[PDB]
Amino acid sequence: MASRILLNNGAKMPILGLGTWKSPPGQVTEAVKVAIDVGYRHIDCAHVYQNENEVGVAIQEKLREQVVKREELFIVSKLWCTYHEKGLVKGACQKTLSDLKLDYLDLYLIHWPVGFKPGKEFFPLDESGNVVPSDTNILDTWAAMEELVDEGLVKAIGISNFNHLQVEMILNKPGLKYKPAVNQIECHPYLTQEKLIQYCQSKGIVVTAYSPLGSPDRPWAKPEDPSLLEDPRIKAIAAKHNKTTAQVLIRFPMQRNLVVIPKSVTPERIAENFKVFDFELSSQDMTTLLSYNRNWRVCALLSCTSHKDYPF
Ligand SMILES: NC(=O)c1ccc[n+]([C@@H]2O[C@H](COP(=O)([O-])OP(=O)(O)OC[C@H]3O[C@@H](n4cnc5c(N)ncnc54)[C@H](OP(=O)(O)O)[C@@H]3O)[C@@H](O)[C@H]2O)c1
Ligand SMILES: O=C(O)COc1cc(F)ccc1C(=S)NCc1ccc(Br)cc1F
Repeated sequence: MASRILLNNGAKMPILGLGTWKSPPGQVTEAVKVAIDVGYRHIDCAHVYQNENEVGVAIQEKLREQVVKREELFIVSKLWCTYHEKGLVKGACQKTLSDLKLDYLDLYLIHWPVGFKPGKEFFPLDESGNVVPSDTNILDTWAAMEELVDEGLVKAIGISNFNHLQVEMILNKPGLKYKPAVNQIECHPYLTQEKLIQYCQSKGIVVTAYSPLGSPDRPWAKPEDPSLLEDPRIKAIAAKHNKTTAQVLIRFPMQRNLVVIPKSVTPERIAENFKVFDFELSSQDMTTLLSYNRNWRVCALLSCTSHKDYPF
């Protein structure tokens, strides 16, 4: 299949991108250079990942080398929770643009549907360990996102980790100017997301699947947790197709009309992970992978669960 999906802003988005959460700053410049050299045209970034400067060094060097043109890249970043205030959104976006060495983003996402108290700390806590909210709601934050489109800073805006009702809230916003182009959510065989995906796709919102390999490097991993990459049932599908388990896990969301953003800093795996456009999972394979759903989430956070807009 086709390498790009059409968004509701009229632009095309590469269905495979490189994730950068947890990519060490001393390794991510080379990772992104290698990715672009082996064909990646989409990089998923975020201010909270603390490595955008180093991602940007790689992007800028590949543009300077003329390995790629800017118009051929699709660079995504995300507005962190401590910048859900009207007066802070532009500067947050501009800091990300500065760090990435860009004059526009292809897509800018509200990272989570929760706002936190502004300040230096990414997770401001009260003395009992609860996150300190902002009173700013998702609709006012969305209006601020829309302004970025109208100022030329970003080509598309979207959302991430929004539940059904939250997506609906944006779609139903009085005076809505731009619909979200994308909802980026966790999705893999243990968290298949059929309901939310159906909803978003029915509204013309493209879904991006994060943690498609189950995030084995997530900092809170525990022994006992399920492991996609080690699941013998998934290994068996991979062996049948003469592919790796990771390759199956990447191809799976692609065949659901999703965008997918596996992370690696390992050159061989970066290349591996891109070699997914030359085989097809059967419908039976797809349904079998869907059957592994256990509603198991990589990405949840106890400190934020009492926020009014916590999504899960
Ligand atoms: N919007 C959000 O809230 C949100 C949340 C989570 C993630 N994301 C985005 O989604 C991206 C992907 O999710 P993720 O980083 O959580 O995890 P992931 O992509 O599911 O898994 C990354 C892990 O898998 C390993 N790996 C990669 N390719 C492999 C292969 N071929 N064989 C074996 N192991 C392989 C990586 O190791 P090495 O790097 O050592 O090779 C790393 O430990 C993130 O980096 C971020 O860009 C967004
Ligand atoms: O968030 C990412 O992209 C990847 O994850 C992270 C990446 C970072 F650089 C720092 C924290 C996170 C955490 S802890 N994320 C989970 C999380 C954050 C906020 C809220 Br509301 C709920 C929640 F579940």
